[PDB]
Amino acid sequence: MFNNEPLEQIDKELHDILADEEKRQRETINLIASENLTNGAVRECLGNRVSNKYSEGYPKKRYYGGNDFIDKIEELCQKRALEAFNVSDEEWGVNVQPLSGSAANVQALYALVGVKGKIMGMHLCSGGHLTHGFFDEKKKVSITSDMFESKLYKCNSQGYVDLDAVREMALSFKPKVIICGYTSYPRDIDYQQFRQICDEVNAYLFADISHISSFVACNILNNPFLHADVVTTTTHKILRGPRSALIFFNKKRNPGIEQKINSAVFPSFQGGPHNNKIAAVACQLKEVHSPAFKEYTQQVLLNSKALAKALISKQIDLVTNGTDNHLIVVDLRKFSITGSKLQETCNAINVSLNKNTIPSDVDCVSPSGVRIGTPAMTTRGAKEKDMEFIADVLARAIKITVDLQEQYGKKLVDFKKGLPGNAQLQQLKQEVVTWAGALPFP
Amino acid sequence: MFNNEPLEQIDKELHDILADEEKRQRETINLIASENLTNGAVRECLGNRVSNKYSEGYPKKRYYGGNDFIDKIEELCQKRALEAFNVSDEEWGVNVQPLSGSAANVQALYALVGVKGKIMGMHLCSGGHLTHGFFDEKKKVSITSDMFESKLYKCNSQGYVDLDAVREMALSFKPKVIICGYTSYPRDIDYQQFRQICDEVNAYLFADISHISSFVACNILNNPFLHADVVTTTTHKILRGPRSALIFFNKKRNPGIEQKINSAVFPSFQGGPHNNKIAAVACQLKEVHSPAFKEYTQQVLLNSKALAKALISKQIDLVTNGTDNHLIVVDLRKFSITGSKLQETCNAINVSLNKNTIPSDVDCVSPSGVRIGTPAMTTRGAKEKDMEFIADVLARAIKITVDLQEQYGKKLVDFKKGLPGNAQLQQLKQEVVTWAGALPFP
Ligand SMILES: Cc1[nH]nc2c1[C@](c1cc(F)cc(-c3cccc(CCC(=O)O)c3)c1)(C(C)C)C(C#N)=C(N)O2
Ligand SMILES: Cc1[nH]nc2c1[C@](c1cc(F)cc(-c3cccc(CCC(=O)O)c3)c1)(C(C)C)C(C#N)=C(N)O2
Ligand SMILES: Cc1ncc(COP(=O)(O)O)c(CNCC(=O)O)c1O
Ligand SMILES: Cc1ncc(COP(=O)(O)O)c(CNCC(=O)O)c1O
Ligand SMILES: [Cl-]
Repeated sequence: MFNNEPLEQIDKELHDILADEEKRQRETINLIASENLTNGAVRECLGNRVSNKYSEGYPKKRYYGGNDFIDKIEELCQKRALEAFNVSDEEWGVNVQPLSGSAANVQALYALVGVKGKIMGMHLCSGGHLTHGFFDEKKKVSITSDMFESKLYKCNSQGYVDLDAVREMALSFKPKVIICGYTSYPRDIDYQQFRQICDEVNAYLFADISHISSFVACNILNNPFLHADVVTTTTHKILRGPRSALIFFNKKRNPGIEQKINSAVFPSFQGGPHNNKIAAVACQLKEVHSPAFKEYTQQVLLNSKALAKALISKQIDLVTNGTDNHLIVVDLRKFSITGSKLQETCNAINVSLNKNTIPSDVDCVSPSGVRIGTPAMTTRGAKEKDMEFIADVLARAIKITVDLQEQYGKKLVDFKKGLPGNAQLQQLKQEVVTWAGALPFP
Repeated sequence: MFNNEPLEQIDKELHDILADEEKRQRETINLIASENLTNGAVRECLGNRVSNKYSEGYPKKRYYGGNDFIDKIEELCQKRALEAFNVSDEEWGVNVQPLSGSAANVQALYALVGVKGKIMGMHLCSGGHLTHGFFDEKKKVSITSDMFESKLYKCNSQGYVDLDAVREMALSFKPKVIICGYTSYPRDIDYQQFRQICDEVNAYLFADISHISSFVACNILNNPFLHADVVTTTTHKILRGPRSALIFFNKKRNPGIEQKINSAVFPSFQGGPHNNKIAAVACQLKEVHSPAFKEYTQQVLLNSKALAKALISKQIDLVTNGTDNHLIVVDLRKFSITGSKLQETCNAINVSLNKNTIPSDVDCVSPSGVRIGTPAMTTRGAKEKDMEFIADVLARAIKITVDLQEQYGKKLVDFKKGLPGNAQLQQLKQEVVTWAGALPFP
């Protein structure tokens, strides 16, 4: 007693928007630093009937039965995770149930410190995440500033983590956790000096590596597993998995952390796991290990360096004047345009990027930069030589944005009136569409 | 720069476990009251490239551009949800972003009462959910007993909600929220008398309808939307959608509830929405509104009554001596077997059901019942006449469980040594596999 007609027949309305979404993805220069494109195999997992199964609890300790095959999938995913991130199943554990990155962070944080717990993380404006304790004078914007007592450290005027300030703050505040690992941070992290500061005040070291996961796994960047008590990561950004998260915990340094973290995920926060996610994650974690994927990850970095260099060659300023990873933040102050204006201009030419604060911004109200990254376009087959074109297109967008602001004014509502029908944008869009449309697409 | 080999080629190890899982689902009498089988259209959505898109925020107030198509899908989902549950978009709003039922409840609760907030819900042992404030002497098991202050009300000795005790507790405790709607409650709910008690103490009325959503939608059971401030529901149980949740809020009764609920979901708790889920939810909500799906839902209740009646005809006791909905709780005390023992016996014959507390159970440690329900089997085409066979199989399983317990003892470790190789269980398993394997399977 069910309708088994395919999606096109059963729901034509939805199926056209979805076909449109796909065409837009295929015809866009996607520079969102947090985005990627999943292969067909990962997407076969996500639509697999294994999502029909309720399996509350952990493998070999389920509430229900009929979880024999589900248990093999969850155990295969955990094994593959610890293998991908070069850790021994004796010293490190992993939970594979968190539904997304923000959930994983709130759960892991709760496990370590509990309600009223004291935490330290990077401010949102300086490249921190929302789940690192973000609040505002007006509101406790994240639950992590409300269910916990959070304090927020900043980057210096040049965009680097200011470790002297982390330490001065830690010694007066005395937190149980210090969060490092970030959302829009263009450089590698000194986990060792974080591990030193945490020892000095007796705090846990929490590394959110969601944006740089692949670099950590492939030994291209610093390894927080040498120093961290907890490592969290999403599986959907540079790692190229589905939308999910992973919480790692150091058993050796903290006996009794395994149960704390596991019980935080369930039953403290979640109910039934989504087994299609876990399947999809298992599938991707196999790829992550392969030497082919290390090639991909290296290519992401090569592309990012080349893109930084090309933008500098066109007299565009970058926060920290470069990058150690997949991401760049462009400082837009010398052109007198906001990030939101350039995001609008770039949307009109099928260039996906986001507005992003820079060190000089006191507030998140008017961000004076944009963030770009190479993982999506590296996935689609772009090499170092193609980064000049991307740098060319972004430079042209900045100029057009300056022209449009000149003609229609600095108010955003007034600015956007210039965008529709602009001859140069239609021209620039067409150049983007022709180049992006052709590229390999999973 | 990606591998596009199909799942079987790229990952043969995983594809075997998955095909095995599928075979077990196909060959099983699934009586888990919270499970169902999604159609092909819903699974096409879950595996759609729309999950590639980062779209933090809400439609027309996104952080990023490139979200024109995502905004249509999210707007279509909300529209179809208000329509499906017969509510006016003028009077009622809906958030479609929560990743799952437990998340939806923690988020909606936070929105209403904040940290340290006072909440009342049904005890887990009486049929409440974990996210309704469940704690123990030993631990605050759910976050909803820790980030909130919770008190728990019980059902009476006959298994019904005891309203006199709910008022008794509410007047002295004075919570800001009272939760009703349950995980293993076999009867309809008197939302009107909940509304009357909430008004008396100035508390919000929270209705979690995840198990009975379809009945509410199709006007077969009482309508909590006439009385409640907030209604939450999962989309994966009787509703037959993907794994996701919906939070409904009553604007008319509570102006400014829209923002608190929306801000609670993002950015307080979650980050990026899972657009594949939202697509999948849209797809199912269209089916939910059809007359064909009301026919399905009616069939679920017919099957449940017929199953209750056949179990009573075989001298098996049911909590409340019947059901108004899709679910039955069997009281096993007269056979002197635990729920876990019959759960094990039923797994051995490919019968999926769960152990479940009954009113006489003081603890959740040794539950004296099992819970069954008809949605899954009703989806697979089973009619009223087929319920006699299911009651026949369960009666035989109870007898074998009594036999095995006699032979091997009442310790669970000992009992299970009896299960493998049992001639009657192999015989009963084979009968289950022959009938279940034949039934329609989406
Ligand atoms: C959308 C989002 N999620 N997590 C982020 C962001 C970023 C962001 C950028 C931005 F311009 C604004 C925000 C933001 C998101 C939610 C709430 C707020 C508070 C400010 C307000 O309510 O106006 C700001 C957040 C970007 C990656 C998009 C961000 C920055 N800069 C950082 N560090 O992390
Ligand atoms: C697994 C689960 N999730 N939500 C539920 C359950 C149910 C359940 C049954 C059961 F036998 C035990 C539990 C349970 C789950 C988590 C923690 C606890 C505390 C007991 C302990 O730590 O041993 C009990 C929960 C069942 C629907 C499966 C339940 C009951 N009875 C109720 N009311 O709701
Ligand atoms: C450090 C960090 N942690 C967690 C998350 C996100 O978890 P969700 O799966 O809940 O979105 C992000 C992505 N932040 C958005 C971006 O970089 O574009 C992140 O940058
Ligand atoms: C009232 C209620 N609320 C929420 C949930 C579940 O939300 P998740 O999507 O987080 O599992 C359940 C399912 N409880 C398990 C069962 O009935 O089998 C439930 O019964
Ligand atoms: Cl999913």
